Amino acid sequence: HMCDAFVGTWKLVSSENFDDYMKEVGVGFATRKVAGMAKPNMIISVNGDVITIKSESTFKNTEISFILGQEFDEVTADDRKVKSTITLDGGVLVHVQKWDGKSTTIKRKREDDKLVVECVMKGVTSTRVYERA
Ligand SMILES: Nc1nc2ccc(F)cc2s1
Repeated sequence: HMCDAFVGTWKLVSSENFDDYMKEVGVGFATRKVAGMAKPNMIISVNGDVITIKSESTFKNTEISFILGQEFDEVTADDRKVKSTITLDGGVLVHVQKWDGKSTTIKRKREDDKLVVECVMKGVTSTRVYERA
């Protein structure tokens, strides 16, 4: 019942500072422009200990499945090959990606009827808000 409140189909409704976050990550111009336009749907489901987060947009379809605390390979939407670990910390899903000696953390939490996604790369934060589809 660990992630019950995250389960469902979610649609992006707002984004702040995402271009600056992507710059900090190292995303190139053309990908930042196209990816910044996208309004992904995120589909979250749980089956036993396995959590799946699928994202569908006009830019890319991506999918991760994982067990909390157990590192996995992820190819990100911007084509980074990263090593990811996702844990629950006080009800917040905390997703750390490591690649090329770099690190970024993505936190997902329920706030009212929203699912709020905070993406941090060094000093730069972007906030992306999803509502139920
Ligand atoms: N499947 C996905 N499409 C996008 C589009 C933009 C983005 F920032 C993340 C994702 S994941």
